[PDB]
This record gives sequence, structure tokens and C-alpha cells, in this order.
Amino acid sequence: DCTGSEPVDAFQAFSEGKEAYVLVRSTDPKARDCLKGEPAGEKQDNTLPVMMTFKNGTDWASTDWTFTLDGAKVTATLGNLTQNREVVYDSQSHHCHVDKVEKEVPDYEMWMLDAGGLEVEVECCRQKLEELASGRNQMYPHLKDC
Ligand SMILES: CCCCCC/C=C\CCCCCCCC(=O)O
Repeated sequence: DCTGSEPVDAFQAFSEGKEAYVLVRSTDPKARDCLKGEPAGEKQDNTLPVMMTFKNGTDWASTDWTFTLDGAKVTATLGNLTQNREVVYDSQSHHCHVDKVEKEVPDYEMWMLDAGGLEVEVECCRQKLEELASGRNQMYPHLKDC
């Protein structure tokens, strides 16, 4: 309140591969509609296969990514694409987390359990996202007729 999980560990922030997370806030104007990530297999050493589901226009679509975990950092790969993230905030019970997408102009994202989370924890994630966004525009992918 609002001291979440310290230090942040990406695998624990993903409930150790036991849950799916939904994208609820993003500073990226290209954030995919209804974006959701769910584990597609067990963690092999430091590698976790993840299926991302979202709406591509009116139809549902899916992409199979490979996540490499390193402390709070996550390197996601698909074909020739590579996305580097750092989980900068993770709530007390891993009900939600805030990521920093590492690039020329870094983006900030809020992810929460598709199964639902405690209001107090969800509020802490929202607060942390608002602080890091600092006057930038925000997208709401979960409201896109999901
Ligand atoms: C197991 C919980 C994972 C939830 C956290 C998801 C983190 C990063 C997801 C980035 C995936 C990139 C989506 C881009 C859309 C695409 O082209 O497939």
C-alpha cells in the first residue's frame, strides 16, 4: 500500500506461469486491441513459451512468442522481432504489474490478471502507471469489444 513485490522478479510477476495477464493501459499508440498473454508450456531453464491473443481488426488472432527471463527483465522474440521489457512494479500478490518497454522513446504498460485482482493492488498499479506515463497519452486495449 503501495509497496508491492521488492525486488521485482518477472517470473513471480507472471504468477510462476500459472495465469494469463491482460493489457489494460499503454502509452504505445499501436497497442493491440484486447491483448492478452498466457503461458503455452513449462519454463525450460530461463525460457517460457507465451501465446499472445488479440483482435486483428474484427477477428481474433494469436502469435507464439518466446520469453527469456532475467530477474526483472524480459526479452520477448517472434521471428525477426525482439522486444525488451523490464517489470518496474509488481503488486503484493502478483495481481498486476507495470512494465517499461525499452526503446528510443520508452513505453509504459499496465497488465493485470485475467482472473481478477484485489482492488487495492489494482489501484497501486494504476497509480504507478499514471506516475511513469507523466502527461503522455494512454490507450485502453481491454475496452475494444473484447
Ligand atoms: C505470462 C504473462 C505475460 C504477460 C506479459 C506480456 C509481456 C509482453 C508481451 C509482448 C508481446 C508483443 C505483442 C505484439 C503483438 C504481436 O505482433 O504478436
